[PDB]
Amino acid sequence: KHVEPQDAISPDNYMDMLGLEARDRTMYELVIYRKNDKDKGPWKRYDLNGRSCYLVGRELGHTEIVVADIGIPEETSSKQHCVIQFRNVRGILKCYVMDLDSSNGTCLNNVVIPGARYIELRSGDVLTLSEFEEDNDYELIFMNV
Ligand SMILES: [Cl-]
Ligand SMILES: [Mg+2]
Repeated sequence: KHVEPQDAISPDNYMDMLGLEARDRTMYELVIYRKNDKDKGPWKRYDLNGRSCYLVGRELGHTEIVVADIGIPEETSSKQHCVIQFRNVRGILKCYVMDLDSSNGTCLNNVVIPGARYIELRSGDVLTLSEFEEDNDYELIFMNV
């Protein structure tokens, strides 16, 4: 199971220490598009401000055991697929993705990332939960706002 770094911090706690009103702080979201009807707009938005880490993985609703905090209906995604991890990096809040040695891989902006390695996320970045785009019905967009 995933063990958080010593400098893990939630965006809420970080931004609160800095004494920031809504308009003066950065907030974080995972925007989920269901590809087949993305013209209708985002299917869901997951708030990423309250925890220092979020486990992404399979949750179909098709009995199913769910471990992930962010459950995506991807048939070929793993139950524990990847983690979104916030870190207070020498005083600067940064966010990383790490693939948890998933079966099919995690793609960041169409690049399969190396397994078990934090890779920095930037606003607008697109995650998909397989190295095979053909198999992905969803795309997950990391947003800073
Ligand atoms: Cl590599
Ligand atoms: Mg959930």
